[PDB]
Amino acid sequence: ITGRPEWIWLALGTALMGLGTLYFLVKGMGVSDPDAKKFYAITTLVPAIAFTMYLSMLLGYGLTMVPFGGEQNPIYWARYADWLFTTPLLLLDLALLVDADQGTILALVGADGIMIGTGLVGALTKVYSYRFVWWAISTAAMLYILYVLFFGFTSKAESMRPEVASTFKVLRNVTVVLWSAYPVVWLIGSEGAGIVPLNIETLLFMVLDVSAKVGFGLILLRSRAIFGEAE
Amino acid sequence: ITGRPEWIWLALGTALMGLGTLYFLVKGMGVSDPDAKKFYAITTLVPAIAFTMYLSMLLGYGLTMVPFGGEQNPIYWARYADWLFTTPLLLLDLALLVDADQGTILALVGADGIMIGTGLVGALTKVYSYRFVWWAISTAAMLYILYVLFFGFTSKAESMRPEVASTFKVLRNVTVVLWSAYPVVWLIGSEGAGIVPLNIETLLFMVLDVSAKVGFGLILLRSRAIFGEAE
Amino acid sequence: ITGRPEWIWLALGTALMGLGTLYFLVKGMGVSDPDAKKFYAITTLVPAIAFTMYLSMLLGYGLTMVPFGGEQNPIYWARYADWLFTTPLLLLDLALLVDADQGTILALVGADGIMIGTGLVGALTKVYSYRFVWWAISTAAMLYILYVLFFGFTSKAESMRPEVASTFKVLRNVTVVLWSAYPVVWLIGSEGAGIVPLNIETLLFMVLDVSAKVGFGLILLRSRAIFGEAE
Ligand SMILES: CC(C)CCC[C@@H](C)CCC[C@@H](C)CCC[C@@H](C)CCOC[C@@H](CO)OCC[C@H](C)CCC[C@H](C)CCC[C@H](C)CCCC(C)C
Ligand SMILES: CC(C)CCC[C@@H](C)CCC[C@@H](C)CCC[C@@H](C)CCOC[C@@H](CO)OCC[C@H](C)CCC[C@H](C)CCC[C@H](C)CCCC(C)C
Ligand SMILES: CC(C)CCC[C@@H](C)CCC[C@@H](C)CCC[C@@H](C)CCOC[C@@H](CO)OCC[C@H](C)CCC[C@H](C)CCC[C@H](C)CCCC(C)C
Ligand SMILES: *C/C=C(C)/C=C/C=C(C)/C=C/C1=C(C)CCCC1(C)C
Ligand SMILES: *C/C=C(C)/C=C/C=C(C)/C=C/C1=C(C)CCCC1(C)C
Ligand SMILES: *C/C=C(C)/C=C/C=C(C)/C=C/C1=C(C)CCCC1(C)C
Ligand SMILES: CCCCCCCCCCCCCCC
Ligand SMILES: CCCCCCCCCCCCCCC
Ligand SMILES: CCCCCCCCCCCCCCC
Ligand SMILES: CCCCCCCCCCCCCCC
Ligand SMILES: CCCCCCCCCCCCCCC
Ligand SMILES: CCCCCCCCCCCCCCC
Ligand SMILES: CCCCCCCCCCCCCC
Ligand SMILES: CCCCCCCCCCCCCC
Ligand SMILES: CCCCCCCCCCCCC
Ligand SMILES: CCCCCCCCCCCCC
Ligand SMILES: CCCCCCCCCCCCC
Ligand SMILES: CCCCCCCCCCC
Ligand SMILES: CCCCCCCCCCC
Ligand SMILES: CCCCCCCCCCC
Ligand SMILES: CCCCCCCCCC
Ligand SMILES: CCCCCCCCCC
Ligand SMILES: CCCCCCCCCC
Ligand SMILES: CCCCCCCCC
Ligand SMILES: CCCCCCCCC
Ligand SMILES: CCCCCCCCC
Ligand SMILES: CCCCCCCC
Ligand SMILES: CCCCCCCC
Ligand SMILES: CCCCCCCC
Ligand SMILES: CCCCCCCC
Ligand SMILES: CCCCCCCC
Ligand SMILES: CCCCCCCC
Ligand SMILES: CCCCCCCC
Repeated sequence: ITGRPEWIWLALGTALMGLGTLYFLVKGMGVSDPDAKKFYAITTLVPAIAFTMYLSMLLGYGLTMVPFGGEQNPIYWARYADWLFTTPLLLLDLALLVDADQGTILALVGADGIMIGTGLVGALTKVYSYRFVWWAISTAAMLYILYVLFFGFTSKAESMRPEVASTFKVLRNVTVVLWSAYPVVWLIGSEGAGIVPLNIETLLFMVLDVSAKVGFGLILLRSRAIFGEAE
Repeated sequence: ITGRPEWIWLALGTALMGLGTLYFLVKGMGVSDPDAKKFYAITTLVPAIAFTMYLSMLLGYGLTMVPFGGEQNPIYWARYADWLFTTPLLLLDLALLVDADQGTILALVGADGIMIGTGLVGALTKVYSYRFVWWAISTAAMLYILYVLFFGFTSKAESMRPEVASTFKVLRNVTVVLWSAYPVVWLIGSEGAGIVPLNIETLLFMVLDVSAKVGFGLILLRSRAIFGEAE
Repeated sequence: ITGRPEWIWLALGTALMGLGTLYFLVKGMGVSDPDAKKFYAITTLVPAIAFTMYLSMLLGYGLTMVPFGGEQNPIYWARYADWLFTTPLLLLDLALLVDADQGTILALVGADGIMIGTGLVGALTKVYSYRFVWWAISTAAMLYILYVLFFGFTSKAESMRPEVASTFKVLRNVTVVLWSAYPVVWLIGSEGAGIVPLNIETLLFMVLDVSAKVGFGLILLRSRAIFGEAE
């Protein structure tokens, strides 16, 4: 484990995702509202999945070597197995908050799968220049997601209860800022141009992951928007 | 790229799926009917997924070598990753058109997963004679799907609006004819008996894919069956 | 095939899953109740999936070698591909029986995915002591599932029709007893401590699989709880 300088950030990430999972699990014990139960189930699964994948990276299972640039490059593939399941769950939290229609939910989840799937292909591609073709396709899929979150959901939240509109607006802004950083870290990190070393890259993804999952969840599950209007 | 004679058909397929995706995306911009939005989302995702997998084959990522018959045989595995997601989406288009019940939808999607999954196992199997055992199981799963589309959905469409009944009947006939060709191309192509060479096999799958996805989508999204009855 | 002593139990399992699939398929022909169709579709898919994965193990495709303990250990990875899809389908049978809320269904299916996913990682892990870390995480996920089936569903079934309450109680008890045996067989078998040899381990999993899928299905599909109350 300790033979890799980035191990400290993988261990911290593992701990923070595990602690986040347990807090949400305990906090959700005393909840019977069927609407609130939906948000607790979605939001608790997110850091639980991330916990297992951070642990796999810490123990060395989620790491492979990819030859490109005449070098064997360490690629943590477990990140994409994490994101494949956690990013659509996070979008479902937002879509259920605004009572989005089914067709829009399917478009979001499908574009998200394309985003993560093409990012994985780009991470494992051995022809250096082709890695950035996949990065560009994946980034186009992300821009579609961000467009929908702004010019489809925002207008839908305003016609909703005030507390669900204000909570959505906050979580929307958090998501757009944090998610946009991921393609940048990829491009300048060891998967892309190799400007930033792997140990610093790992620290950046850990800060982003914890903020986008645990921080996101703390804002959502403390809001009254997750409960139905009741007397 | 150009070192493979089949590259021209992979490049054409990539272009036609990309163009198809963009047309459906633009055409769906001016749509607010929640029913129509469902069909546009399903139908636009189909060629978008196929685009990415054709590109992976063009660039050489979606290709592996499988030893059988005393030879290293080029097997494009990316086809099955495509079909795993696009064939159930196409069946969902048909099932939603006739307002199929949930139990029937689950049976269709499950049989479809078995069809594609066993076809993938057959494509990667190293014992030559066993490849055709998997082909037979996969073909049995397809025949179940075709039976349901005829002796379960057809009777349901007649009790529906006339425009949804006539549109379903057309898309049903297109699907049964085109899908039935796939097991035949597999059997006589490089995955099976090896009668037809890979470059011709690739041309045939490209014609079938574009027809079953883009051609299918053009018929559906030009129909009024996708809109609810409104004044 | 016959070069492996466990082949006899893989062949028996294949036959019993295939026969089970055909019986459920025939029995479900004469069913039009939309509620009953749901249970028949879920319950017939379970042994059909298991059939294909037992066949892959029989023919040698679903087997790999994992080095640990200074030895190349035969690991049947196809079991986890089976369980990944069949265990959530079995939980869906139970959840639909008691009309569970959506949030609870998602929590069950998500915990089940974590259970199977971490068990697969543990089966393929090359550092011997780490294999049991994954076993423990997977077992914690199972205990969560069992808790929900007892202290969330049981109370919900009592407020239901008497026949659905008594049928659920029976299937609940069958599930908790049979599922609990799996982590024990893993721990003492070739994936874990290696006390029980592989051929005996394979026999035990076959008895458990057939009972948990075909036996489970025979109890459910003979009950009147799967039909709506009708005159
Ligand atoms: C509606 C939305 C959900 C739609 C989703 C969008 C999606 C279509 C976007 C594209 C996804 C696609 C790129 C997934 C590729 C997975 C692949 C990286 C797995 C590893 O295989 C890659 C190479 C080794 O580098 O295999 C070496 C050769 C091996 C012999 C490969 C044989 C196994 C194949 C991988 C079998 C295909 C399985 C499916 C891809 C499983 C789904 C994985 C997940 C990442 C989507
Ligand atoms: C309700 C419906 C959706 C049900 C679906 C029906 C489905 C059950 C039908 C059978 C599907 C099954 C054959 C999928 C097999 C995937 C497999 C080809 C992936 C590549 O692995 C094959 C060998 C190399 O040749 O791995 C070499 C050895 C490696 C060490 C393998 C270890 C990884 C395992 C593959 C882990 C299992 C992952 C799941 C199979 C992922 C789903 C893939 C998709 C193709 C279903
Ligand atoms: C809501 C719920 C459904 C959530 C589900 C819970 C889930 C997150 C729990 C953890 C699942 C995770 C451990 C799955 C790992 C699959 C992995 C074993 C496949 C084989 O790859 C392992 C190594 C060889 O040993 O690959 C060698 C290196 C290769 C180069 C690997 C590159 C391919 C990657 C495997 C791509 C990721 C694909 C996804 C993991 C596909 C889903 C598989 C299924 C088992 C979940
Ligand atoms: C909890 C994890 C989250 C919210 C991860 C989000 C990840 C992304 C938005 C990743 C995007 C990428 C691109 C847009 C292209 C480059 C490759 C990716 C996958 C890093
Ligand atoms: C857009 C792609 C489509 C509609 C693909 C359809 C593919 C099939 C219907 C494939 C069927 C197969 C068999 C029936 C057995 C032989 C292997 C397959 C997977 C080619
Ligand atoms: C039809 C198959 C069924 C119902 C299989 C159930 C399997 C389990 C409940 C497996 C549980 C495991 C653990 C709890 C940890 C050890 C590894 C597993 C996956 C065997
Ligand atoms: C979206 C965030 C990207 C900003 C990356 C900042 C990295 C600064 C760290 C110093 C770079 C290390 C280079 C010298 C080793
Ligand atoms: C009462 C609110 C705080 C509860 C404690 C939460 C502990 C989980 C770890 C959170 C750290 C990361 C927060 C986002 C920066
Ligand atoms: C379902 C369509 C299958 C028909 C295949 C027709 C192939 C004819 C092309 C000529 C065969 C090439 C053999 C000589 C190289
Ligand atoms: C107005 C209808 C035609 C629009 C142009 C569609 C261009 C997408 C490519 C379609 C070619 C394949 C059609 C099926 C044979
Ligand atoms: C949950 C069931 C686990 C019980 C396992 C009993 C196995 C007894 C078979 C004899 C053990 C073989 C050891 C000598 C070869
Ligand atoms: C009339 C009920 C029996 C029908 C025959 C079922 C045959 C399928 C194989 C069942 C054997 C396994 C039963 C569970 C132990
Ligand atoms: C194995 C991959 C299957 C999933 C394909 C994605 C489409 C799923 C459609 C689900 C239809 C709704 C069923 C109720
Ligand atoms: C990782 C594979 C999980 C999918 C298994 C297929 C069954 C899914 C059941 C979904 C139940 C409906 C939830 C609302
Ligand atoms: C185009 C939709 C408007 C909202 C999206 C904001 C774009 C942020 C740019 C992200 C940069 C990634 C490289
Ligand atoms: C048996 C259901 C009737 C409709 C299915 C038509 C069968 C077409 C044969 C396809 C040939 C594939 C080898
Ligand atoms: C803790 C929830 C109560 C019901 C679960 C029964 C636990 C059975 C123990 C299984 C042993 C697996 C190692
Ligand atoms: C080795 C660098 C080659 C540059 C390729 C950049 C491709 C980016 C595509 C974005 C449209
Ligand atoms: C090398 C050819 C061996 C023939 C096997 C055919 C199997 C087909 C099974 C269809 C029932
Ligand atoms: C080689 C045996 C090492 C023992 C590790 C046991 C780990 C079990 C963790 C359960 C909390
Ligand atoms: C609940 C605390 C979980 C912390 C265990 C993971 C941290 C790795 C320490 C080496
Ligand atoms: C929108 C046009 C997309 C065409 C790019 C793919 C074709 C491959 C050319 C080499
Ligand atoms: C319907 C009977 C299915 C039996 C075939 C599988 C058994 C393997 C025999 C070698
Ligand atoms: C993106 C930063 C999240 C901050 C988490 C703190 C929330 C406390 C209510
Ligand atoms: C299967 C052939 C499809 C033909 C596509 C043309 C549709 C234009 C309305
Ligand atoms: C767990 C044992 C199941 C027994 C199956 C027999 C059911 C006949 C109704
Ligand atoms: C009005 C809410 C502002 C939230 C933005 C937070 C950016 C990290
Ligand atoms: C909408 C604000 C985008 C912020 C992008 C930050 C990328 C590091
Ligand atoms: C009555 C519609 C006929 C459609 C069949 C088209 C076959 C390619
Ligand atoms: C229902 C007509 C089937 C046509 C099969 C064509 C196979 C090449
Ligand atoms: C295995 C075939 C079953 C025969 C019919 C059983 C009575 C519905
Ligand atoms: C009251 C029903 C008892 C069922 C338990 C069966 C254990 C195999
Ligand atoms: C609730 C009874 C548990 C039985 C466990 C059996 C494990 C072999």
